[PDB]
Amino acid sequence: ASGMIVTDAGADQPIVFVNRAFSTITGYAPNEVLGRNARFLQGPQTDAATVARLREAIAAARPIQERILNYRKDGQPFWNQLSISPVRDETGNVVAFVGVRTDV
Amino acid sequence: ASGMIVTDAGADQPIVFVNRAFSTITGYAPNEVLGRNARFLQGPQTDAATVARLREAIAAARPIQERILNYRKDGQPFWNQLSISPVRDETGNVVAFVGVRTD
Ligand SMILES: Cc1cc2nc3c(=O)[nH]c(=O)nc-3n(C[C@H](O)[C@H](O)[C@H](O)COP(=O)(O)O)c2cc1C
Ligand SMILES: Cc1cc2nc3c(=O)[nH]c(=O)nc-3n(C[C@H](O)[C@H](O)[C@H](O)COP(=O)(O)O)c2cc1C
Ligand code: NA
Repeated sequence: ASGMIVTDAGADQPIVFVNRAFSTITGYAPNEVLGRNARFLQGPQTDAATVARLREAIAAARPIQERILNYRKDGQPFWNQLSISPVRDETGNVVAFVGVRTDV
Repeated sequence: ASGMIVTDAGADQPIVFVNRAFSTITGYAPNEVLGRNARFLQGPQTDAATVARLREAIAAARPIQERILNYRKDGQPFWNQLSISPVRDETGNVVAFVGVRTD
């Protein structure tokens, strides 16, 4: 099972849903992460240039895939093969973003 | 005000999340719809041919758009300009489905 995060489209993309796999991988329960930007998964050794490419792609609602260093609730690092894509309505308005961690 | 439904990929695609717009449009609260297939939104006047095209698309994990007749919680019918797509991991495995109603 691949981890999945769903966020609102605007206002710094607060998380609105995480799947069971996300909780298994990261050690966070939904109530711990709902309403927060997913950046809390990053840590001291996360690559700033990768984070910058994510920031630019999401701002422009452009799909992006990056291998990024993240951290579990307990502080242990894990590699995240991360794919983020906008969810659009038929007018092209962005309704949400979906992030998937591919394991592999 | 675009409604959104997210479901599991397998085993009759039970709803795992609906956005605020969904509850506004349909009159259903999240806890009323979670764990259920979205087909409860359908009713007597719903076009069976439209439902069959959705069934075949979802079964094959093909993106599809249909104008389908749906029913609010209070039994009032509304037109759902519905767009469904699979969410895939980078292996191509289907992780979930997302349905959007365009207003
Ligand atoms: C739907 C979605 C899922 C995301 N998932 C992750 C993730 O799993 N790990 C991660 O480090 N960042 C993730 N992000 C990225 C952060 O939320 C943020 O966009 C990124 O750190 C770049 O912006 P910043 O420079 O403001 O932090 C995700 C973003 C979105 C929109
Ligand atoms: C993510 C997702 C969202 C859906 N949203 C709707 C909806 O808003 N209205 C609707 O009538 N059917 C919706 N469906 C379709 C039904 O769940 C079901 O697939 C459809 O009725 C055809 O299958 P059946 O013939 O087994 O009912 C959705 C399906 C998925 C996977
Ligand atoms: Na991925």
